[PDB]
Amino acid sequence: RADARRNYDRIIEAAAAEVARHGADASLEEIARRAGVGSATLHRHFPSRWGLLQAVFQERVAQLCDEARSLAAEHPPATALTRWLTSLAVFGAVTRGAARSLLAALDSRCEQLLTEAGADLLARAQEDGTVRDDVTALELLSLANAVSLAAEHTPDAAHHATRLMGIALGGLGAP
Amino acid sequence: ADARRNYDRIIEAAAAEVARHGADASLEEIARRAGVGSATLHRHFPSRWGLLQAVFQERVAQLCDEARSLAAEHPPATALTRWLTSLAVFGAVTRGAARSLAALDSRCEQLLTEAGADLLARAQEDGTVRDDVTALELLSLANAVSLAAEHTPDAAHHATRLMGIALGGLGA
Repeated sequence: RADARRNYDRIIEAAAAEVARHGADASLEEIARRAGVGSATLHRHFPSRWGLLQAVFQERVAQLCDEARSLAAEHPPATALTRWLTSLAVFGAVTRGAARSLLAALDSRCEQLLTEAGADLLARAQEDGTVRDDVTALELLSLANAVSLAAEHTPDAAHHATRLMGIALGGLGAP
Repeated sequence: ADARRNYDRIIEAAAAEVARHGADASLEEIARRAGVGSATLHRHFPSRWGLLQAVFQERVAQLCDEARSLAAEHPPATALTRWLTSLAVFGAVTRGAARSLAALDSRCEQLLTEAGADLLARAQEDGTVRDDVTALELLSLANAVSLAAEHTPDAAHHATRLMGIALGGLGA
């Protein structure tokens, strides 16, 4: 039971890092190699590619929600919000490419958790008057999601999403 | 050629209909507005898919023309934002309708890029828009908004609103 779970966690950790770092070019051989498991041990914990990607999604969403709390503790509210929304767009951009090559969408609990995290960050930044009070959490989440969709088929998906979020969140106005 | 006039009238009518109705666009309304019969329309355009592609061409031409009228009628930053809003709406409604029956061709994508680059360069030159952004980035941002708004009710409104937020940014 210890060896099994130690192996579960190592696989999910390796899978999430591989997706994050390689996107559409994510490699299952590399995941198995980096977790130090064999094909049969991998297939035992995750009989389907669906199952493994869903578990990667759940793990990354848990991390993103933790990241929102870390960012809020460590940076002014507007900075926490922009950094977090940028992370979210990058996650969507590289994770879609991975999901497309390896097979794809977030489940309802994951969308709910991200929505809560984003709403909490936006509210804190609007409350201290550093972020415009006329936008909604749904709107900003839709923008991050849309940027993910726009970036996922690009050769440099993480950089592309970063670029677009830089514009969407900073605006066009000359500094 | 009288037939070429008909072709032109069909395409202009088809473009306007999809723009206002997307997936619910009416062939009968297109033919009527074009002043041609059901059979004529069908002869020029065998498939709905083939008509949609010609619609994309026509709207791209119109968008390039729009870049000029905007630049003449509004300060460079305003011309840029309005044009990018138009592009987002086009993607949300018209390109989005292609799902009911896909994407712009490469020549058309490049034409839009060139028109965007021109508006961007003028707004950078007059110091009202940040010097570090590119036409590719802004067209990609328009694409993102189009993906966010397509297949939703009130798509044109939602595209307009999201593009507006994105170009304004979070500040103040």
